[PDB]
Parts: sequence; C-alpha cells; structure tokens
Amino acid sequence: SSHHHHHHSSGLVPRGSHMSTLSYTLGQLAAHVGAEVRGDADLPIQGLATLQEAGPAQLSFLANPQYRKYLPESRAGAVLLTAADADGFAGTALVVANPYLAYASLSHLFDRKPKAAAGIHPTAIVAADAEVDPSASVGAYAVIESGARIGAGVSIGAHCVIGARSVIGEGGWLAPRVTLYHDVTIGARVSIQSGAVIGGEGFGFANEKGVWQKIAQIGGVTIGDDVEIGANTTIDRGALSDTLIGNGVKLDNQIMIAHNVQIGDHTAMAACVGISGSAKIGRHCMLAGGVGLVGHIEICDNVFVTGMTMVTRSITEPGSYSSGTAMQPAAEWKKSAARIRQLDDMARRLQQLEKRL
Amino acid sequence: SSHHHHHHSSGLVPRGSHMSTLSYTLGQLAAHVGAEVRGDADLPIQGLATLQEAGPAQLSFLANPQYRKYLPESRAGAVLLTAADADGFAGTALVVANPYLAYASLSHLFDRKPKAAAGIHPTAIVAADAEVDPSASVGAYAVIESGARIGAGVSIGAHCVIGARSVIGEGGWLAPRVTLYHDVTIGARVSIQSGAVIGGEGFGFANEKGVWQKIAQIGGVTIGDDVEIGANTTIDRGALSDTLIGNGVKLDNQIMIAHNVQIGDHTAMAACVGISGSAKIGRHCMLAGGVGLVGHIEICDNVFVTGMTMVTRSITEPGSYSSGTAMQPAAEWKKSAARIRQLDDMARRLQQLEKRL
Amino acid sequence: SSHHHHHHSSGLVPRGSHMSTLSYTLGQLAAHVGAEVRGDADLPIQGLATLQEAGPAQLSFLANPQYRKYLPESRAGAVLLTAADADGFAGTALVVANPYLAYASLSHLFDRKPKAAAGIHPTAIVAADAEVDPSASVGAYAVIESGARIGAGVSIGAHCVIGARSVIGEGGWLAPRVTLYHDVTIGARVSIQSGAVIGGEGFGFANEKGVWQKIAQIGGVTIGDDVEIGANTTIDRGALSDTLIGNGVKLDNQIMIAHNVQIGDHTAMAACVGISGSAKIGRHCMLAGGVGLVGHIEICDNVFVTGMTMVTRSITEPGSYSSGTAMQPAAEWKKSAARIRQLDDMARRLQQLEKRL
Ligand SMILES: [Cl-]
Ligand SMILES: [Cl-]
Ligand SMILES: [Cl-]
Repeated sequence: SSHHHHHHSSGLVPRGSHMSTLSYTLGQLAAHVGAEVRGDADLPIQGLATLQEAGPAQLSFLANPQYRKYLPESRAGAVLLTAADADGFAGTALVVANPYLAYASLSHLFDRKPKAAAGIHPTAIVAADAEVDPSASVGAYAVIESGARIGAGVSIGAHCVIGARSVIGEGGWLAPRVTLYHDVTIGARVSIQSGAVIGGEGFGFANEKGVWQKIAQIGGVTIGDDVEIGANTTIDRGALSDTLIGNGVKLDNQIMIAHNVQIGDHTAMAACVGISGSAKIGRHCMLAGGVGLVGHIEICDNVFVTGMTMVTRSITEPGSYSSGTAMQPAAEWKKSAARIRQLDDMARRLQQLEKRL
Repeated sequence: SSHHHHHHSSGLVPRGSHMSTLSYTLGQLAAHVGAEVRGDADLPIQGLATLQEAGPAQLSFLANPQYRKYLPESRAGAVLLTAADADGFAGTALVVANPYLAYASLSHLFDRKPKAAAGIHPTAIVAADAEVDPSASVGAYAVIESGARIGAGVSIGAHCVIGARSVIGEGGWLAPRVTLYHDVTIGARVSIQSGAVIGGEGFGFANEKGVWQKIAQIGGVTIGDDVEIGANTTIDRGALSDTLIGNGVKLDNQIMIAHNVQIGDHTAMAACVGISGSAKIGRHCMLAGGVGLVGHIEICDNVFVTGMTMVTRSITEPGSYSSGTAMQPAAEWKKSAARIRQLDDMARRLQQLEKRL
Repeated sequence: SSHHHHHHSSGLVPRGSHMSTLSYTLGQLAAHVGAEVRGDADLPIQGLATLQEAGPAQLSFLANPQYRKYLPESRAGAVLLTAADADGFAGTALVVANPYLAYASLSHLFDRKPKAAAGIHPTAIVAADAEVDPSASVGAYAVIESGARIGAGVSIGAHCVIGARSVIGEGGWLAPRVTLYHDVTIGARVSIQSGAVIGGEGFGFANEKGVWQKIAQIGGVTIGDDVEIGANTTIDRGALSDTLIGNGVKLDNQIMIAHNVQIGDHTAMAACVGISGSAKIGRHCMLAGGVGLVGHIEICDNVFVTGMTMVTRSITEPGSYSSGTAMQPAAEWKKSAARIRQLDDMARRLQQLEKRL
C-alpha cells in the first residue's frame, strides 16, 4: 500500500483538560487502539488532556511537534507516543503509530453526550404509514410524516421534524430541533447538529416585467454515508433533480448549500461557507471558513480554498486558492485601498515611463 | 406598453429531471400557460426535465441559448419553445412567448410538497384572543399567542411560534419551525422557510464606561405582500419604528436583516447577505451571495452588487458594484497581497521617477 | 475617577417613533433616570421618538450632533438634553448628563415584550432530577433534561431544549426555540434570542488516509454574566476544556463561535462574525459585521476590526484593523482586480526602471 499524508495534520490541536466520572485502566484504553503499554497497564485513567495541561490521572498524547519540548515535563499519567518518542521516556508510554488518531478514537470513551434508549416518546407524532425501526429512538414532540423511514439504531432528538417520504439510514444521529423537508434521502451514520434545515426551497425565481415569479423546487436531497452537518446549516432541495452530498462529507456550522449543488466524497467545509446553486465540488477538497462559491462552476479533486475567498470560476488544477487582501492597521489599509483604485492609472503611467526611458 | 428585459435571464438554468406519479396531458399543461400545441395534445406527461436530461414522458423547455444546439437531439416528449425555435422542430412543440416562464408556472403542477387541510391540530396552543381563520391550517405543537391574527388560507407548520399581536395575511405559508416575535405584521402570500426568525431583538447597546447598556427594541416588523424568506434567515424588529420589507421582496437563506433596515419592492437578496442597521435599499435591486452593507446608507433603485462585496457607502447611480480581489493560486495571491501593502510606497516612487524623467 | 469616552458614541442613532398604550408622567420618567425637569412634570408621555419624528405626547432626546440643528423645531412633548442644550430651549427639557443613556434606560418602560408569570407549562417536560426555581417560567413544549438547573427569575421560552446538567443563572431570558446541549453553564442575566444553539459539536476531525475521523467533543461551554446572544447564533462546545465567553459580552445575530474560543469581558461582535477554533479575543474589543478570525490566534484588549475583514494573525497592539478593497462600480473594479494580479510584475518593472534612471 502507498503511504498517505495530509497537510491538515499541521494544524495546532486545541489545548485542554477533561476530568471524567468514568474510569478505564490504561490496559483497557490501550486495547481499544492497539497500543503497546510500556509501563504499568493497571493505572486507572479518569480523563484526557494535552501535555502541559494533563495531571497524573489523565492520558495525554503528542500531536504537534511544537509541544514535543514539553513531553518530559508533562504530569500526565501516561502518554500516547510514537516508538521514537517513547524511547527514553521516563513515564508510561502507550506506543502507537499515530497518537492523535488514537486520541480521536479514545475521546469517545469519555463522551458525556446523552444516549437515548430505543423507543418512541409518547408525545411524538408518527404517521401510520411511516416506518420507525424498533431499535430507533424518537424524542419528545418529534413529528415523523407520511412514508418516512427511520432506520435501525437511529436517534431522533426532541422537536425534530422528519418530512414526508424522507429516509434516515442505520446508525444516524439527529440532535434536537433538526428539520428535514419531504423527499430527503440520507444514508448511514449521519450526524446532524441542532437547527440544521435539510431540503428547504432555495431561491428559485424568474424575473417577469420586474416581478419575481416562483419556480417550484420539485427535486429532493440525497446525502451519502458518514456525513456530518453542523448547527444551523442549511441544504436546499433541488429544482428538478436532487441536491447531492457524497460519502464522508463533513460540513461545519452555519453553512449554506444551495439547490443542485454536488459535493464529492470526503470533502470538508468549514463554518460559514456558502455554495451557490449548481456548483460541483470534487473529492478530498477543503473549503476554509467563510469561503463562497459562485454558481455553476466545478472544482476538481484535491483543492483547498483559504478563508473568506470568493471563488469565481471553475478550478481544474489541484492546489490552494485565495482571494482578498492582507490585514493591516486600518489607517494603513485605507492608503492601500486608495492606491488599488489608482492601479489602472498607475499601470498606464508605468508603461509611459518605460517608453520614455 | 414598453418592452421589458432583465439581465438575470442570462443565468444558467439548473439541469435536471423529475419523474412524477402525477400525470397531465400536453393539452392540460398547454392550457395552463396559454401554449399552442404543435402536435398531439393527448400525450400524457409524467414529469419535467431540461433538454439533454429529458425522456419521452417528460415536457422540456429551451431557456439558455447555450443549449439550443441540443434541441434536435432531446428525447423529451414535447418542448416549450418560442415560435422561432418551433419552426422546423421535428417533435411536439408547445409554443409560448417565454419557455422558462411557462416552465416556472408548470413546475407547481408537479410539486410534491405537503398541503395541509384546514383546521387546528389538537396539540396546537391558540390563545383565546388570537383569531385563526377557519380556512387556515395550524400544525402540531404550534403556539399562537394573544392577539395574533392568522388569515384565510394560511398554512402554519408544526412547531411554529406566532408572537403576540402578530399578523399573517391571506394565503401565507410558513414551513415548520418558523418563529415570529410579537408585533410582526405580514401581508398576503408570504412564504417562509424553516428556521427563520422574524422580529428578534438585534444588537442595541450603548457604551457606558466600557460596559454595554441594553436599549429596548420596541418597534416591530412590517412585511409586504408576496415576500419570500429563506431558511434560517433573521429579520430584527425596529428600535422605535418598524423594520420594513416591501412587496415582492425575495430573500434567500441565512440572510441577516438588522434593525430598522428598509427594503424596497421587488428587491432580491441571495444567501448569506448581511444588512446592517438602518440601511435602506431601493426597488428592483439585487444583492449577490454574501454581500454585506454597512449601516445608515442608502442604495438607489436598479443596483446590483456582486458576490461577497462590502458596501461601505450610499449608492446614488444605478449599476453594478463590486469589492474584493480576483481569486489566484495561493502562492500567487500571497505575492499580490504583499505588493498591495507596498502600494503607497510604490506610488510615491512612481511619482519621484516621473519627476526625474 | 478618570473620564471615559468611546468612539462607538459617534454612530448614528436610528430614527423612529413609538406610540404606546402605556403612559407615564414626565416626572415619573425623570425620576427613573435622575433628570431635572425644566418645565411641567405633570405632562403624560405615551411614547418615545427621535427629534424630527416626535410628536407632543412623546419624549425625545438629542444623541447625535448632526441633529442638534433640528432641536428648536422638534414637536416633542419634552426632550432629554445636556445642561448646555437645555439653556435657551423653548420647551420642557429633562436635563441629564447623557441623553442617549437616559433614553436607553427609559426604552424598557415602554417595551411590549411578553412577560411570563412564574410556573411550568403543563406541556413542559422536566426531568425529575432537574431543578427549576419556583420563580422561573418554563413555556409550552420546553424540555428540561436531567440535572439541569434553572435559576430564580429565569424565563424559558416555548420549545426550548435545556440539555443535561446545563445551568442558567438568575434573571436569564431565553426566547422561544433556544437549544442548549449538555454541560452548558451560563451565569446571571443572560439574554438569548430565538434559534441560538449553544454547545453543539463543531468540526472535530482528523484525516486518516483521506477519510475524516470524528473526535468526540467532550468539553462544554462556560458563559459569564450579562451576556447577549443573537438570533440563530451558534457557540460550539469545547474539545476537552470549555469554550469560554466572558462577562458583558454582546453577540449579535448569526454569529459562529467555534470550539475552544475564548472571548474576554465586554467585547462586542456584530452580526455574521465567524471565529475559528481556539481564537482568543481580549476585553473591550469590537468586531464589525461579517468579520472572520482564523484559528489559534490572540487579539489583545481594545481592538476594533472593520466589516468583512479576514483576521489572519495575532494582534498585539490596540487599534483598528481592516482587509479587503474599496467598493467600485463593477467595470472599474474589474480593471483594479486585473492590475492587482499584475502587481508582482509591476513591482519588478518599477525596480528595473529605478536602476535605469
Ligand atoms: Cl500536542
Ligand atoms: Cl435550457
Ligand atoms: Cl439624535
């Protein structure tokens, strides 16, 4: 198999410390991630923390090279480390190929998020021709409309509305107050945060003598497997065919996906991104916070767009792309902005000077 | 009557194909839009699709000149066409002045969106001094507060909250989970998507010795007729007088309209637009996706602002307006950004060189 | 005590007029703000309005120097004025140090917002081990989860969801349809508008061979006293430690606060601001509408960032900061943008010309 590496690994990992009322031995945690325990496996662990923040009842890890210098000083009970960093480490190491990935897996063992038991709350309204798997949970005041299908092991939070004929595949999780319109089809293991709206009618109007005329939005939405949708994110239904979200797509908070957008597998979009109608984004792309795409363009695979960029055209070459200006102190920025308005004149004058010299 | 034309007609129409369980004859569809059927009117039609996407049971249309070349190859059962394009067309044409406008009208005939019957759900809470017209529908777990007025033929979705004294005019449609605060007055035929919040208190604070002091927001909101409000869009109440939205205004998703904004008739705003307090926008304007307006400025009629522009001043001349930079590959953008910071120096040096030559 | 002044005072105050069904005498209003009534205190006042907008039954004020010229022409029943402006004023003055601050206080006396009586609506679901103070109000269809604590004088609106172990301190106000996830701790006198989501899981993923792997977000949120949170604003929970919001922080609508952000006391953020993970903002800062911050940077105290700026680095000096370009007519902007792409070439050519001369 060919080696893999992704530049996102460079990103600083948030610092912090979590103390839990749960406990696991180091041996139990190591077994979960296939770690070799170099030291006593019997130590109880009652939380997780980054190196400088960790105490003796917590497991830590080394993720960023910038914190390697603090490893020998950490008060952590044990540390997830590569074999190289474990060599000569004074404490207990849990030796793994990738400490951060191991931490990612272990984090779930300490999660305090509520887990609902199977069953439908007495106050939930479920249409007679809707089908809710007996292993699913449906919370208080949720509404499940005609023909909807709720798969095995799905959690539907309080106040969710699941529109007519909409489908949630096995293992899905919807926080309280998620809205699906009709004809939204979702694959397996979705995760949707509160306030998300999926399948709304987007802007579909034609101008007739100055007056906007509504176009009915009669497509739906198709979402693949292993998709994340952040808080208050909106995804429009299609005009005729479905808006399409691929497998493993991870959408942050307050994103706007317009009608008929297509997002390829394993693409990530950071918060506040807006994608205009019919834009097509390939696989393994990343859009940073606040990026906008104009409509009816295509982005090829392996494209990264930096924060607050306005993407105005199709991208056919992998790489990173940007727009905007450097931040400056306001008084300095004002001078730069004034000169930008003079650029056409400046260019003309430079050309004339070159002719003269 | 003077001729009309709008540049928005240039926009590419989304491709797609919708197959329906409903059917209409070509004659029935033609009658709905005043089309002349050149061919057999008896053909059943079971959906709508764009030219390259259409099959023989679907009606299509020609909207963009870029797809005219595909007309003779379309597998559509029939096509909405101008008389000019119908001349020499091998299949069945439905001849109309404007194929796209005809399609816009016909799209509604195939819409699968749920239509609630008149009546108030047993779980809806309606204040004794609220007035709900008997032809209105009110969905499950909706709350209608004191003095609210729900007009004839209005649909209030599940979980809506309609605040005290708020009014929804005849023929309005609110998706599930719309919130109106108190003293929101809406005219006829509104359409509001899920998650919208109308009448909230916006940022109203004065600084006293470094501490922000709340100003009560004691105006309301007035919205005209035929207004669209997209998913998770917010419109603040006014400080003293109402925030004002004119007739035929079409607002896309995730828009933020601040306190005391005024929007003139037939203006359209694309998704993620933010309008700061007391900005006044005229009639027949269009703001593209992600545009921002600073507060206390005025935009005249017939102004178009391109995507992600920051509008910093009043606009008194009709036309198009922009800010930002071209998108470049990141490494190239970084060089451009570095030179922008040097522009004041560059200008000074160009002036000195001109003096020397 | 040292004198105070803040530049925000320069901002234009929205115009308007509010007529009320409530009434107070001038004497009662004056007593509320410690004003000296120069004229008859017995006049009933039935609303508030700005100078040019006011009628004889309303109290007005002078806030912006730009409206001083209209003072003698105002039809207001009385006007809040400094001693300097009251000198030679023909009508009734209410003399105060700061007319706008006095108006801010008085505005609350005319607020029509509903005030719920103490008690829990029969349709509210309150966990047996949740604690709701008897002086709190809980609206229809609200859900209060296990271990949650609702303090004295708190108002929980209809359809709110208060997650497990979450805390709302004394005097808090939540509009209808606010969502708190589990382990959100809020201090006293919070004000949260409809649609806000507090404590959601933000984007927490690591890339493994092209596939995003979920990191559990097992921190919570800590919010101080006197915080405002606008409509549809989202605040993520932390990865390990809590996301932190200080005292007196005022957040406008449609803001996105990412995981592990820290916001210092008395900072204000305008609508549509997005703050990426682990950014730290100091005290007494202001971010204008649509500002974005990249992750893992720090902003010192007393920093102002202008609208739609992309903040790319830590700020260590107080002051104002900006990015972007001036708005231009589109055709002119296009020429400027083309020249920006030529800047590296232009700089090289200017250097060569200087060498030649
Ligand atoms: Cl680390
Ligand atoms: Cl077409
Ligand atoms: Cl004033």
